[PDB]
Amino acid sequence: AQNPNCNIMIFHPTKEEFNDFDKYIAYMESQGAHRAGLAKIIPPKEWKARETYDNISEILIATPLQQVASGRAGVFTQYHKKKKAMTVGEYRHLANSKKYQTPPHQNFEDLERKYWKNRIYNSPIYGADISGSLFDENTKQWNLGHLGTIQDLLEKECGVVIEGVNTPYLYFGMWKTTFAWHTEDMDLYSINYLHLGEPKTWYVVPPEHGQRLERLARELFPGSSRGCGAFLRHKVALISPTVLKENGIPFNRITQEAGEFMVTFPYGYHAGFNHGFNCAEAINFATPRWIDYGKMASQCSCGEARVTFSMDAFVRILQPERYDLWKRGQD
Ligand SMILES: O=C(O)CNC(=O)C(=O)O
Ligand SMILES: [Mg+2]
Ligand code: NI
Ligand SMILES: [Zn+2]
Repeated sequence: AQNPNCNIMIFHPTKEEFNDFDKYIAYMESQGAHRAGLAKIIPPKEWKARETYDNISEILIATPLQQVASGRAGVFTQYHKKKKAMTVGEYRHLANSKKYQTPPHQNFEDLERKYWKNRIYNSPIYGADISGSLFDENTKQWNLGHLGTIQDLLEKECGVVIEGVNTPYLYFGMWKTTFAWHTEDMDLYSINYLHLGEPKTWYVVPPEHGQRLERLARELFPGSSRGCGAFLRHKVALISPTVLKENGIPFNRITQEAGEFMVTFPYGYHAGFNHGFNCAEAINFATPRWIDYGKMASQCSCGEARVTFSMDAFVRILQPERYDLWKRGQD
């Protein structure tokens, strides 16, 4: 078995190898990359997502989210308070303010320490889940707005034709902005490109060990656990590396820098934080190996996680028994 310790792998494709996305994902899996739950892909030196970022300040963040934490430093939840709309220009200025900017630090490790020590005492503002793309339409390789769609993958593999579309989303982050422990909707893959700015640190649990994370989370958030049989779908719970180590949960960490792609694999729990002002683009995708994960994916039926028009059809076809009670939570 390749990569038996489930280490995060880093790949450096040539421009020639960067021409066939599906084939490269299959290559990475042949090398055991999926066992980690997360892989880094450094694009060929000749590749660019776009010519410049010089005119992005006019993008609107219609509902910036203030991430308010409750709990203790290593075990907390966050809630998103909606704020008034602001432009990317306005948001960047806020990120750079004395109140919100990245603190002095020695290196990524000192900054990680400061994050876990201090996150709960601040409420950073996140411009998340903004439909759009920053790839130039002439970028032909690894353009997240030109990928084959999940609906077309299900059609090719299973023969069924369903409604729905699949488009990317932009994320504008600042120091301490946080993504809680989650897998993707329907345990899909995701791909994330860090277009610009300061890094993003990721933590990931190997898919083969995901249930160990779930069991810990039920112990650490016991009322959440009673309210919903899949509450990590709410994307509110954080657990520090220290806590994971104290409880024997296998995990890995890696820092993504501007210009790099990350891939999350089916049922790879992941969480992380941003080091400073940045802009990422991400989208979910499928391969044939995903289909069995989609059939087995947990769902939130308490009604909190409340998910997309396109996810309806996935549940309908892959989880017909659930269909019924799941759409009761979504209607
Ligand atoms: O970048 C973020 O805030 C969160 N992204 C993801 O969880 C992803 O790409 O799967
Ligand atoms: Mg603009
Ligand atoms: Ni994700
Ligand atoms: Zn729920």
